[PDB]
Amino acid sequence: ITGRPEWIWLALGTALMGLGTLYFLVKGMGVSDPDAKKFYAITTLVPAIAFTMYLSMLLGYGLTMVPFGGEQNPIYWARYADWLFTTPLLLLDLALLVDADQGTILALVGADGIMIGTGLVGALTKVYSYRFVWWAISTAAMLYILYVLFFGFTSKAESMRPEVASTFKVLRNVTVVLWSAYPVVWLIGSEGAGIVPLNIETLLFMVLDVSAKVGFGLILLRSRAIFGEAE
Amino acid sequence: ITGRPEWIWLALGTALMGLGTLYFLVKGMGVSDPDAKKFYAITTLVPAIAFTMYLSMLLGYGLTMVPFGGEQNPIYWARYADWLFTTPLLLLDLALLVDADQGTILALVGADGIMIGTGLVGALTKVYSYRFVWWAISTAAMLYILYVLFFGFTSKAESMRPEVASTFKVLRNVTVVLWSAYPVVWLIGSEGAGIVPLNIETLLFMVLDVSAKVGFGLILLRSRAIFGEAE
Amino acid sequence: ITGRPEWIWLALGTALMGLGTLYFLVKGMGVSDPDAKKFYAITTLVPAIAFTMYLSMLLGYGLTMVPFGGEQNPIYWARYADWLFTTPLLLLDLALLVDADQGTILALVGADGIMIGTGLVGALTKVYSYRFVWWAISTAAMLYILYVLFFGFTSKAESMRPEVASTFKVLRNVTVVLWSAYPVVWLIGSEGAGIVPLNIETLLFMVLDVSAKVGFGLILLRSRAIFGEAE
Ligand SMILES: CC(C)CCC[C@@H](C)CCC[C@@H](C)CCC[C@@H](C)CCOC[C@@H](CO)OCC[C@H](C)CCC[C@H](C)CCC[C@H](C)CCCC(C)C
Ligand SMILES: CC(C)CCC[C@@H](C)CCC[C@@H](C)CCC[C@@H](C)CCOC[C@@H](CO)OCC[C@H](C)CCC[C@H](C)CCC[C@H](C)CCCC(C)C
Ligand SMILES: CC(C)CCC[C@@H](C)CCC[C@@H](C)CCC[C@@H](C)CCOC[C@@H](CO)OCC[C@H](C)CCC[C@H](C)CCC[C@H](C)CCCC(C)C
Ligand SMILES: *C/C=C(C)/C=C/C=C(C)/C=C/C1=C(C)CCCC1(C)C
Ligand SMILES: *C/C=C(C)/C=C/C=C(C)/C=C/C1=C(C)CCCC1(C)C
Ligand SMILES: *C/C=C(C)/C=C/C=C(C)/C=C/C1=C(C)CCCC1(C)C
Ligand SMILES: CCCCCCCCCCCCCCC
Ligand SMILES: CCCCCCCCCCCCCCC
Ligand SMILES: CCCCCCCCCCCCCCC
Ligand SMILES: CCCCCCCCCCCCCCC
Ligand SMILES: CCCCCCCCCCCCCCC
Ligand SMILES: CCCCCCCCCCCCCCC
Ligand SMILES: CCCCCCCCCCCCCC
Ligand SMILES: CCCCCCCCCCCCCC
Ligand SMILES: CCCCCCCCCCCCC
Ligand SMILES: CCCCCCCCCCCCC
Ligand SMILES: CCCCCCCCCCCCC
Ligand SMILES: CCCCCCCCCCC
Ligand SMILES: CCCCCCCCCCC
Ligand SMILES: CCCCCCCCCCC
Ligand SMILES: CCCCCCCCCC
Ligand SMILES: CCCCCCCCCC
Ligand SMILES: CCCCCCCCCC
Ligand SMILES: CCCCCCCCC
Ligand SMILES: CCCCCCCCC
Ligand SMILES: CCCCCCCCC
Ligand SMILES: CCCCCCCC
Ligand SMILES: CCCCCCCC
Ligand SMILES: CCCCCCCC
Ligand SMILES: CCCCCCCC
Ligand SMILES: CCCCCCCC
Ligand SMILES: CCCCCCCC
Ligand SMILES: CCCCCCCC
Repeated sequence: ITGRPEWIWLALGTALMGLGTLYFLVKGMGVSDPDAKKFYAITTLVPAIAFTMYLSMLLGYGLTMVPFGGEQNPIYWARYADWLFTTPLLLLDLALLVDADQGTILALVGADGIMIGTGLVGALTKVYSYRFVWWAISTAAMLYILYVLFFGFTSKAESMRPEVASTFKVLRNVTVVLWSAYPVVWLIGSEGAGIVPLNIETLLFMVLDVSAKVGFGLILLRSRAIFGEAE
Repeated sequence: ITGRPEWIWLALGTALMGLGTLYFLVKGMGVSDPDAKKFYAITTLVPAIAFTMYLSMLLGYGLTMVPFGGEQNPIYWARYADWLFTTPLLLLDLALLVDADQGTILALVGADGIMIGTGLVGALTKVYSYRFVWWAISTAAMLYILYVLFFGFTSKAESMRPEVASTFKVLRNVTVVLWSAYPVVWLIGSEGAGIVPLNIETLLFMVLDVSAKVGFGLILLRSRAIFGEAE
Repeated sequence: ITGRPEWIWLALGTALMGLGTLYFLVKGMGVSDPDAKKFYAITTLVPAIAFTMYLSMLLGYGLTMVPFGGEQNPIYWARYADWLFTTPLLLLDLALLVDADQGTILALVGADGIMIGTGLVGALTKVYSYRFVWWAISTAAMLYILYVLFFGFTSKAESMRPEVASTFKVLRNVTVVLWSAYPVVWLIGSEGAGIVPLNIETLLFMVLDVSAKVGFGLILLRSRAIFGEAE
């Protein structure tokens, strides 16, 4: 484990995702509202999945070597197995908050799968220049997601209860800022141009992951928007 | 790229799926009917997924070598990753058109997963004679799907609006004819008996894919069956 | 095939899953109740999936070698591909029986995915002591599932029709007893401590699989709880 300088950030990430999972699990014990139960189930699964994948990276299972640039490059593939399941769950939290229609939910989840799937292909591609073709396709899929979150959901939240509109607006802004950083870290990190070393890259993804999952969840599950209007 | 004679058909397929995706995306911009939005989302995702997998084959990522018959045989595995997601989406288009019940939808999607999954196992199997055992199981799963589309959905469409009944009947006939060709191309192509060479096999799958996805989508999204009855 | 002593139990399992699939398929022909169709579709898919994965193990495709303990250990990875899809389908049978809320269904299916996913990682892990870390995480996920089936569903079934309450109680008890045996067989078998040899381990999993899928299905599909109350 300790033979890799980035191990400290993988261990911290593992701990923070595990602690986040347990807090949400305990906090959700005393909840019977069927609407609130939906948000607790979605939001608790997110850091639980991330916990297992951070642990796999810490123990060395989620790491492979990819030859490109005449070098064997360490690629943590477990990140994409994490994101494949956690990013659509996070979008479902937002879509259920605004009572989005089914067709829009399917478009979001499908574009998200394309985003993560093409990012994985780009991470494992051995022809250096082709890695950035996949990065560009994946980034186009992300821009579609961000467009929908702004010019489809925002207008839908305003016609909703005030507390669900204000909570959505906050979580929307958090998501757009944090998610946009991921393609940048990829491009300048060891998967892309190799400007930033792997140990610093790992620290950046850990800060982003914890903020986008645990921080996101703390804002959502403390809001009254997750409960139905009741007397 | 150009070192493979089949590259021209992979490049054409990539272009036609990309163009198809963009047309459906633009055409769906001016749509607010929640029913129509469902069909546009399903139908636009189909060629978008196929685009990415054709590109992976063009660039050489979606290709592996499988030893059988005393030879290293080029097997494009990316086809099955495509079909795993696009064939159930196409069946969902048909099932939603006739307002199929949930139990029937689950049976269709499950049989479809078995069809594609066993076809993938057959494509990667190293014992030559066993490849055709998997082909037979996969073909049995397809025949179940075709039976349901005829002796379960057809009777349901007649009790529906006339425009949804006539549109379903057309898309049903297109699907049964085109899908039935796939097991035949597999059997006589490089995955099976090896009668037809890979470059011709690739041309045939490209014609079938574009027809079953883009051609299918053009018929559906030009129909009024996708809109609810409104004044 | 016959070069492996466990082949006899893989062949028996294949036959019993295939026969089970055909019986459920025939029995479900004469069913039009939309509620009953749901249970028949879920319950017939379970042994059909298991059939294909037992066949892959029989023919040698679903087997790999994992080095640990200074030895190349035969690991049947196809079991986890089976369980990944069949265990959530079995939980869906139970959840639909008691009309569970959506949030609870998602929590069950998500915990089940974590259970199977971490068990697969543990089966393929090359550092011997780490294999049991994954076993423990997977077992914690199972205990969560069992808790929900007892202290969330049981109370919900009592407020239901008497026949659905008594049928659920029976299937609940069958599930908790049979599922609990799996982590024990893993721990003492070739994936874990290696006390029980592989051929005996394979026999035990076959008895458990057939009972948990075909036996489970025979109890459910003979009950009147799967039909709506009708005159
Ligand atoms: C509606 C939305 C959900 C739609 C989703 C969008 C999606 C279509 C976007 C594209 C996804 C696609 C790129 C997934 C590729 C997975 C692949 C990286 C797995 C590893 O295989 C890659 C190479 C080794 O580098 O295999 C070496 C050769 C091996 C012999 C490969 C044989 C196994 C194949 C991988 C079998 C295909 C399985 C499916 C891809 C499983 C789904 C994985 C997940 C990442 C989507
Ligand atoms: C309700 C419906 C959706 C049900 C679906 C029906 C489905 C059950 C039908 C059978 C599907 C099954 C054959 C999928 C097999 C995937 C497999 C080809 C992936 C590549 O692995 C094959 C060998 C190399 O040749 O791995 C070499 C050895 C490696 C060490 C393998 C270890 C990884 C395992 C593959 C882990 C299992 C992952 C799941 C199979 C992922 C789903 C893939 C998709 C193709 C279903
Ligand atoms: C809501 C719920 C459904 C959530 C589900 C819970 C889930 C997150 C729990 C953890 C699942 C995770 C451990 C799955 C790992 C699959 C992995 C074993 C496949 C084989 O790859 C392992 C190594 C060889 O040993 O690959 C060698 C290196 C290769 C180069 C690997 C590159 C391919 C990657 C495997 C791509 C990721 C694909 C996804 C993991 C596909 C889903 C598989 C299924 C088992 C979940
Ligand atoms: C909890 C994890 C989250 C919210 C991860 C989000 C990840 C992304 C938005 C990743 C995007 C990428 C691109 C847009 C292209 C480059 C490759 C990716 C996958 C890093
Ligand atoms: C857009 C792609 C489509 C509609 C693909 C359809 C593919 C099939 C219907 C494939 C069927 C197969 C068999 C029936 C057995 C032989 C292997 C397959 C997977 C080619
Ligand atoms: C039809 C198959 C069924 C119902 C299989 C159930 C399997 C389990 C409940 C497996 C549980 C495991 C653990 C709890 C940890 C050890 C590894 C597993 C996956 C065997
Ligand atoms: C979206 C965030 C990207 C900003 C990356 C900042 C990295 C600064 C760290 C110093 C770079 C290390 C280079 C010298 C080793
Ligand atoms: C009462 C609110 C705080 C509860 C404690 C939460 C502990 C989980 C770890 C959170 C750290 C990361 C927060 C986002 C920066
Ligand atoms: C379902 C369509 C299958 C028909 C295949 C027709 C192939 C004819 C092309 C000529 C065969 C090439 C053999 C000589 C190289
Ligand atoms: C107005 C209808 C035609 C629009 C142009 C569609 C261009 C997408 C490519 C379609 C070619 C394949 C059609 C099926 C044979
Ligand atoms: C949950 C069931 C686990 C019980 C396992 C009993 C196995 C007894 C078979 C004899 C053990 C073989 C050891 C000598 C070869
Ligand atoms: C009339 C009920 C029996 C029908 C025959 C079922 C045959 C399928 C194989 C069942 C054997 C396994 C039963 C569970 C132990
Ligand atoms: C194995 C991959 C299957 C999933 C394909 C994605 C489409 C799923 C459609 C689900 C239809 C709704 C069923 C109720
Ligand atoms: C990782 C594979 C999980 C999918 C298994 C297929 C069954 C899914 C059941 C979904 C139940 C409906 C939830 C609302
Ligand atoms: C185009 C939709 C408007 C909202 C999206 C904001 C774009 C942020 C740019 C992200 C940069 C990634 C490289
Ligand atoms: C048996 C259901 C009737 C409709 C299915 C038509 C069968 C077409 C044969 C396809 C040939 C594939 C080898
Ligand atoms: C803790 C929830 C109560 C019901 C679960 C029964 C636990 C059975 C123990 C299984 C042993 C697996 C190692
Ligand atoms: C080795 C660098 C080659 C540059 C390729 C950049 C491709 C980016 C595509 C974005 C449209
Ligand atoms: C090398 C050819 C061996 C023939 C096997 C055919 C199997 C087909 C099974 C269809 C029932
Ligand atoms: C080689 C045996 C090492 C023992 C590790 C046991 C780990 C079990 C963790 C359960 C909390
Ligand atoms: C609940 C605390 C979980 C912390 C265990 C993971 C941290 C790795 C320490 C080496
Ligand atoms: C929108 C046009 C997309 C065409 C790019 C793919 C074709 C491959 C050319 C080499
Ligand atoms: C319907 C009977 C299915 C039996 C075939 C599988 C058994 C393997 C025999 C070698
Ligand atoms: C993106 C930063 C999240 C901050 C988490 C703190 C929330 C406390 C209510
Ligand atoms: C299967 C052939 C499809 C033909 C596509 C043309 C549709 C234009 C309305
Ligand atoms: C767990 C044992 C199941 C027994 C199956 C027999 C059911 C006949 C109704
Ligand atoms: C009005 C809410 C502002 C939230 C933005 C937070 C950016 C990290
Ligand atoms: C909408 C604000 C985008 C912020 C992008 C930050 C990328 C590091
Ligand atoms: C009555 C519609 C006929 C459609 C069949 C088209 C076959 C390619
Ligand atoms: C229902 C007509 C089937 C046509 C099969 C064509 C196979 C090449
Ligand atoms: C295995 C075939 C079953 C025969 C019919 C059983 C009575 C519905
Ligand atoms: C009251 C029903 C008892 C069922 C338990 C069966 C254990 C195999
Ligand atoms: C609730 C009874 C548990 C039985 C466990 C059996 C494990 C072999």
